Amino acid sequence: STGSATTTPIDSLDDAYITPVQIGTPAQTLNLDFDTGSSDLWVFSSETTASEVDGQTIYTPSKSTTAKLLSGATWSISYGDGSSSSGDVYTDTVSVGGLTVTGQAVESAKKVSSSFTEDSTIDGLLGLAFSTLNTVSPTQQKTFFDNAKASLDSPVFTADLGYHAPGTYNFGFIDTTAYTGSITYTAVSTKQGFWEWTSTGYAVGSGTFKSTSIDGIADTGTTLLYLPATVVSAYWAQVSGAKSSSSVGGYVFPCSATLPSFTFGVGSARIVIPGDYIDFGPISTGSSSCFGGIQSSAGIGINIFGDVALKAAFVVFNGATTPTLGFASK
Ligand SMILES: COc1ccc([C@H]2SCC(=O)N2C2CC2)cc1
Repeated sequence: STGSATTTPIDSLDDAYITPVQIGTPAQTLNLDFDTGSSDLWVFSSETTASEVDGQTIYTPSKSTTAKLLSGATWSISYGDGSSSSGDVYTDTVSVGGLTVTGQAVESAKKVSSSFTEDSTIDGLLGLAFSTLNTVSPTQQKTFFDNAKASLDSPVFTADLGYHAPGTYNFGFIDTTAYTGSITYTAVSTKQGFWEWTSTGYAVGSGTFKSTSIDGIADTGTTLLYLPATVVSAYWAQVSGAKSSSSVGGYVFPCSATLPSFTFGVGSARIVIPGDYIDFGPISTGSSSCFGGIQSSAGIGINIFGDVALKAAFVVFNGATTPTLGFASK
């Protein structure tokens, strides 16, 4: 089997991407944030504290003839940005772009943090990291991908995120029309539960490539590109007036600037992030100080190839017995 679904930016900055997901019978369609940096599929629901729901579409398990309470199971997750959610668990039928999994754990939120409430466009998350990170207790549950894998034509999914435009998540096949040149594959460590890999270096603008190993995660659920302080300083030094602002929480730059591109290495191959992709707009409405899309990972504990990086590429998440990651230009 295969599946193919369009993923759409939630706003004009590409802060996140939503993908429609069918849950239950009859289908209840929710727009979920596909997150290769976590492993829980959780939704706003009829069980979510009412004051914490503000415009989201909810899953109502009592209206699904295929929903079953997973007795005794609870979940609770905290994300890198400090957001969180928790609740109980059902199994139900879940379909993405025509690919159906029966008996998928659907984690129903009883509580969500304010950042989730405040984002009306995201109805939940669909985790695509390794199932070892799944938070359901006392019986850990599998991701949608992990459940689908054996049925797929090939044990892969691909992320093709757009810049200010829709893109695609495919399951079970590689669309050879969706990228240019070849796909370069690179090793993955699953030891931390992530799609963790090592970039071979970087360049800023038209500058020379610096060969240096940068260990990080491919994370569709993180907006920005978080890299070591040395790398980030080298980037922003090429932008007149850019500075790190402790009050704002990262590098800012004059909105009048033209940003240079940023290149990262994948083996001997190179992915070029256009300068425009690095602009996250005014720090507050009407400001001429703009927020940068490349920020320091110091204090996170890991480098994160988030959407800023991934949307410059066609990315293969190869879930073969030994997982790997592939990157192509597009
Ligand atoms: C301090 O200035 C900004 C701070 C943050 C952003 C973007 S990056 C990911 C994100 O969730 N953002 C908020 C607009 C929702 C943009 C500007």
